[PDB]
Amino acid sequence: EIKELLKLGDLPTSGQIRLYDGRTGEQFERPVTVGYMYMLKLNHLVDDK
DNA sequence: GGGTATTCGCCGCGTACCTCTCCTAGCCCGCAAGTATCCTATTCCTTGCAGCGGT
Repeated sequence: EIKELLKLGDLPTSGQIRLYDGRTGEQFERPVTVGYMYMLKLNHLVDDK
């Protein structure tokens, strides 16, 4: 069902797309994985240490 | 006495850092505050003794 939902949108079903480096501007081979992840900022700051 | 087994009691169990809270109990005696009470006046009445005109 993840594959089906992905294909509902026009995204590549494999889950991995092809990026481009920022500095050089040339392509990464080996298509990489990109998505959306939920992240939290834990209560261990640097300025309290 | 003596070689042995069984029990008793002491010794020991990682490093560094960050955050928070809490730290004696009970009696006693001076003492401030607040209060109910006691003495202090005024107005009426009916006595008891000293002056006092009068003769």
